[PDB]
Amino acid sequence: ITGRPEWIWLALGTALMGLGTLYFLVKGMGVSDPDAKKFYAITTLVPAIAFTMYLSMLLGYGLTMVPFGGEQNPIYWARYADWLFTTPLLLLDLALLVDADQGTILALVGADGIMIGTGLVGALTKVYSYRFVWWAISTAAMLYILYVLFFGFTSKAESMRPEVASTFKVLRNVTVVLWSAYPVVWLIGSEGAGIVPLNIETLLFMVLDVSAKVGFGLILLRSRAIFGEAE
Amino acid sequence: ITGRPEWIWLALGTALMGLGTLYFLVKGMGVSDPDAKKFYAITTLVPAIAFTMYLSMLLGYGLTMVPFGGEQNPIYWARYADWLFTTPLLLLDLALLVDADQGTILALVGADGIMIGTGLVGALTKVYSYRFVWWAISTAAMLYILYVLFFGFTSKAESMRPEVASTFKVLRNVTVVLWSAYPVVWLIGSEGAGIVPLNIETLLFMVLDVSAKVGFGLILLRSRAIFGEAE
Amino acid sequence: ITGRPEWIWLALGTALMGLGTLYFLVKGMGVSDPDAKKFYAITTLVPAIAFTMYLSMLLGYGLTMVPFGGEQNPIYWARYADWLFTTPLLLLDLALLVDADQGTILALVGADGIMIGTGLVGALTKVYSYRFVWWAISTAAMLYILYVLFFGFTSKAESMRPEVASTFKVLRNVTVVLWSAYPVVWLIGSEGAGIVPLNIETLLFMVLDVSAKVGFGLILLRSRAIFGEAE
Ligand SMILES: CC(C)CCC[C@@H](C)CCC[C@@H](C)CCC[C@@H](C)CCOC[C@@H](CO)OCC[C@H](C)CCC[C@H](C)CCC[C@H](C)CCCC(C)C
Ligand SMILES: CC(C)CCC[C@@H](C)CCC[C@@H](C)CCC[C@@H](C)CCOC[C@@H](CO)OCC[C@H](C)CCC[C@H](C)CCC[C@H](C)CCCC(C)C
Ligand SMILES: CC(C)CCC[C@@H](C)CCC[C@@H](C)CCC[C@@H](C)CCOC[C@@H](CO)OCC[C@H](C)CCC[C@H](C)CCC[C@H](C)CCCC(C)C
Ligand SMILES: *C/C=C(C)/C=C/C=C(C)/C=C/C1=C(C)CCCC1(C)C
Ligand SMILES: *C/C=C(C)/C=C/C=C(C)/C=C/C1=C(C)CCCC1(C)C
Ligand SMILES: *C/C=C(C)/C=C/C=C(C)/C=C/C1=C(C)CCCC1(C)C
Ligand SMILES: CCCCCCCCCCCCCCC
Ligand SMILES: CCCCCCCCCCCCCCC
Ligand SMILES: CCCCCCCCCCCCCCC
Ligand SMILES: CCCCCCCCCCCCCCC
Ligand SMILES: CCCCCCCCCCCCCCC
Ligand SMILES: CCCCCCCCCCCCCCC
Ligand SMILES: CCCCCCCCCCCCCC
Ligand SMILES: CCCCCCCCCCCCCC
Ligand SMILES: CCCCCCCCCCCCC
Ligand SMILES: CCCCCCCCCCCCC
Ligand SMILES: CCCCCCCCCCCCC
Ligand SMILES: CCCCCCCCCCC
Ligand SMILES: CCCCCCCCCCC
Ligand SMILES: CCCCCCCCCCC
Ligand SMILES: CCCCCCCCCC
Ligand SMILES: CCCCCCCCCC
Ligand SMILES: CCCCCCCCCC
Ligand SMILES: CCCCCCCCC
Ligand SMILES: CCCCCCCCC
Ligand SMILES: CCCCCCCCC
Ligand SMILES: CCCCCCCC
Ligand SMILES: CCCCCCCC
Ligand SMILES: CCCCCCCC
Ligand SMILES: CCCCCCCC
Ligand SMILES: CCCCCCCC
Ligand SMILES: CCCCCCCC
Ligand SMILES: CCCCCCCC
Repeated sequence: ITGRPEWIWLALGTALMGLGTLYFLVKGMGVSDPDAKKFYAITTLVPAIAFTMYLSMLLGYGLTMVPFGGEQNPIYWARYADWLFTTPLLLLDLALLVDADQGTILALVGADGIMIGTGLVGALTKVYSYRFVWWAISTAAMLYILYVLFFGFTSKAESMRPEVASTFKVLRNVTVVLWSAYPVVWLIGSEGAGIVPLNIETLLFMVLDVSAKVGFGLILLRSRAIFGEAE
Repeated sequence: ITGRPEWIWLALGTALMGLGTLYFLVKGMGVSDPDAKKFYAITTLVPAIAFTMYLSMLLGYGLTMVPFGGEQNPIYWARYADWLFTTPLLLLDLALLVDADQGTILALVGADGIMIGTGLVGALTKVYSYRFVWWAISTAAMLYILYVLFFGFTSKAESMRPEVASTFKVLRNVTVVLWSAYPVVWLIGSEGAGIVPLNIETLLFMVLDVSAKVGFGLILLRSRAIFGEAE
Repeated sequence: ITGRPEWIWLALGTALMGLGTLYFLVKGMGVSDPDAKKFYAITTLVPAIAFTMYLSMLLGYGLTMVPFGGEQNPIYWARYADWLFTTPLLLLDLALLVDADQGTILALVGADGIMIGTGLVGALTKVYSYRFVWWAISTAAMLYILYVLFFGFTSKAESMRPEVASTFKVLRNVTVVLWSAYPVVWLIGSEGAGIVPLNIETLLFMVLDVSAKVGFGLILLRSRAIFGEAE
């Protein structure tokens, strides 16, 4: 484990995702509202999945070597197995908050799968220049997601209860800022141009992951928007 | 790229799926009917997924070598990753058109997963004679799907609006004819008996894919069956 | 095939899953109740999936070698591909029986995915002591599932029709007893401590699989709880 300088950030990430999972699990014990139960189930699964994948990276299972640039490059593939399941769950939290229609939910989840799937292909591609073709396709899929979150959901939240509109607006802004950083870290990190070393890259993804999952969840599950209007 | 004679058909397929995706995306911009939005989302995702997998084959990522018959045989595995997601989406288009019940939808999607999954196992199997055992199981799963589309959905469409009944009947006939060709191309192509060479096999799958996805989508999204009855 | 002593139990399992699939398929022909169709579709898919994965193990495709303990250990990875899809389908049978809320269904299916996913990682892990870390995480996920089936569903079934309450109680008890045996067989078998040899381990999993899928299905599909109350 300790033979890799980035191990400290993988261990911290593992701990923070595990602690986040347990807090949400305990906090959700005393909840019977069927609407609130939906948000607790979605939001608790997110850091639980991330916990297992951070642990796999810490123990060395989620790491492979990819030859490109005449070098064997360490690629943590477990990140994409994490994101494949956690990013659509996070979008479902937002879509259920605004009572989005089914067709829009399917478009979001499908574009998200394309985003993560093409990012994985780009991470494992051995022809250096082709890695950035996949990065560009994946980034186009992300821009579609961000467009929908702004010019489809925002207008839908305003016609909703005030507390669900204000909570959505906050979580929307958090998501757009944090998610946009991921393609940048990829491009300048060891998967892309190799400007930033792997140990610093790992620290950046850990800060982003914890903020986008645990921080996101703390804002959502403390809001009254997750409960139905009741007397 | 150009070192493979089949590259021209992979490049054409990539272009036609990309163009198809963009047309459906633009055409769906001016749509607010929640029913129509469902069909546009399903139908636009189909060629978008196929685009990415054709590109992976063009660039050489979606290709592996499988030893059988005393030879290293080029097997494009990316086809099955495509079909795993696009064939159930196409069946969902048909099932939603006739307002199929949930139990029937689950049976269709499950049989479809078995069809594609066993076809993938057959494509990667190293014992030559066993490849055709998997082909037979996969073909049995397809025949179940075709039976349901005829002796379960057809009777349901007649009790529906006339425009949804006539549109379903057309898309049903297109699907049964085109899908039935796939097991035949597999059997006589490089995955099976090896009668037809890979470059011709690739041309045939490209014609079938574009027809079953883009051609299918053009018929559906030009129909009024996708809109609810409104004044 | 016959070069492996466990082949006899893989062949028996294949036959019993295939026969089970055909019986459920025939029995479900004469069913039009939309509620009953749901249970028949879920319950017939379970042994059909298991059939294909037992066949892959029989023919040698679903087997790999994992080095640990200074030895190349035969690991049947196809079991986890089976369980990944069949265990959530079995939980869906139970959840639909008691009309569970959506949030609870998602929590069950998500915990089940974590259970199977971490068990697969543990089966393929090359550092011997780490294999049991994954076993423990997977077992914690199972205990969560069992808790929900007892202290969330049981109370919900009592407020239901008497026949659905008594049928659920029976299937609940069958599930908790049979599922609990799996982590024990893993721990003492070739994936874990290696006390029980592989051929005996394979026999035990076959008895458990057939009972948990075909036996489970025979109890459910003979009950009147799967039909709506009708005159
Ligand atoms: C509606 C939305 C959900 C739609 C989703 C969008 C999606 C279509 C976007 C594209 C996804 C696609 C790129 C997934 C590729 C997975 C692949 C990286 C797995 C590893 O295989 C890659 C190479 C080794 O580098 O295999 C070496 C050769 C091996 C012999 C490969 C044989 C196994 C194949 C991988 C079998 C295909 C399985 C499916 C891809 C499983 C789904 C994985 C997940 C990442 C989507
Ligand atoms: C309700 C419906 C959706 C049900 C679906 C029906 C489905 C059950 C039908 C059978 C599907 C099954 C054959 C999928 C097999 C995937 C497999 C080809 C992936 C590549 O692995 C094959 C060998 C190399 O040749 O791995 C070499 C050895 C490696 C060490 C393998 C270890 C990884 C395992 C593959 C882990 C299992 C992952 C799941 C199979 C992922 C789903 C893939 C998709 C193709 C279903
Ligand atoms: C809501 C719920 C459904 C959530 C589900 C819970 C889930 C997150 C729990 C953890 C699942 C995770 C451990 C799955 C790992 C699959 C992995 C074993 C496949 C084989 O790859 C392992 C190594 C060889 O040993 O690959 C060698 C290196 C290769 C180069 C690997 C590159 C391919 C990657 C495997 C791509 C990721 C694909 C996804 C993991 C596909 C889903 C598989 C299924 C088992 C979940
Ligand atoms: C909890 C994890 C989250 C919210 C991860 C989000 C990840 C992304 C938005 C990743 C995007 C990428 C691109 C847009 C292209 C480059 C490759 C990716 C996958 C890093
Ligand atoms: C857009 C792609 C489509 C509609 C693909 C359809 C593919 C099939 C219907 C494939 C069927 C197969 C068999 C029936 C057995 C032989 C292997 C397959 C997977 C080619
Ligand atoms: C039809 C198959 C069924 C119902 C299989 C159930 C399997 C389990 C409940 C497996 C549980 C495991 C653990 C709890 C940890 C050890 C590894 C597993 C996956 C065997
Ligand atoms: C979206 C965030 C990207 C900003 C990356 C900042 C990295 C600064 C760290 C110093 C770079 C290390 C280079 C010298 C080793
Ligand atoms: C009462 C609110 C705080 C509860 C404690 C939460 C502990 C989980 C770890 C959170 C750290 C990361 C927060 C986002 C920066
Ligand atoms: C379902 C369509 C299958 C028909 C295949 C027709 C192939 C004819 C092309 C000529 C065969 C090439 C053999 C000589 C190289
Ligand atoms: C107005 C209808 C035609 C629009 C142009 C569609 C261009 C997408 C490519 C379609 C070619 C394949 C059609 C099926 C044979
Ligand atoms: C949950 C069931 C686990 C019980 C396992 C009993 C196995 C007894 C078979 C004899 C053990 C073989 C050891 C000598 C070869
Ligand atoms: C009339 C009920 C029996 C029908 C025959 C079922 C045959 C399928 C194989 C069942 C054997 C396994 C039963 C569970 C132990
Ligand atoms: C194995 C991959 C299957 C999933 C394909 C994605 C489409 C799923 C459609 C689900 C239809 C709704 C069923 C109720
Ligand atoms: C990782 C594979 C999980 C999918 C298994 C297929 C069954 C899914 C059941 C979904 C139940 C409906 C939830 C609302
Ligand atoms: C185009 C939709 C408007 C909202 C999206 C904001 C774009 C942020 C740019 C992200 C940069 C990634 C490289
Ligand atoms: C048996 C259901 C009737 C409709 C299915 C038509 C069968 C077409 C044969 C396809 C040939 C594939 C080898
Ligand atoms: C803790 C929830 C109560 C019901 C679960 C029964 C636990 C059975 C123990 C299984 C042993 C697996 C190692
Ligand atoms: C080795 C660098 C080659 C540059 C390729 C950049 C491709 C980016 C595509 C974005 C449209
Ligand atoms: C090398 C050819 C061996 C023939 C096997 C055919 C199997 C087909 C099974 C269809 C029932
Ligand atoms: C080689 C045996 C090492 C023992 C590790 C046991 C780990 C079990 C963790 C359960 C909390
Ligand atoms: C609940 C605390 C979980 C912390 C265990 C993971 C941290 C790795 C320490 C080496
Ligand atoms: C929108 C046009 C997309 C065409 C790019 C793919 C074709 C491959 C050319 C080499
Ligand atoms: C319907 C009977 C299915 C039996 C075939 C599988 C058994 C393997 C025999 C070698
Ligand atoms: C993106 C930063 C999240 C901050 C988490 C703190 C929330 C406390 C209510
Ligand atoms: C299967 C052939 C499809 C033909 C596509 C043309 C549709 C234009 C309305
Ligand atoms: C767990 C044992 C199941 C027994 C199956 C027999 C059911 C006949 C109704
Ligand atoms: C009005 C809410 C502002 C939230 C933005 C937070 C950016 C990290
Ligand atoms: C909408 C604000 C985008 C912020 C992008 C930050 C990328 C590091
Ligand atoms: C009555 C519609 C006929 C459609 C069949 C088209 C076959 C390619
Ligand atoms: C229902 C007509 C089937 C046509 C099969 C064509 C196979 C090449
Ligand atoms: C295995 C075939 C079953 C025969 C019919 C059983 C009575 C519905
Ligand atoms: C009251 C029903 C008892 C069922 C338990 C069966 C254990 C195999
Ligand atoms: C609730 C009874 C548990 C039985 C466990 C059996 C494990 C072999």
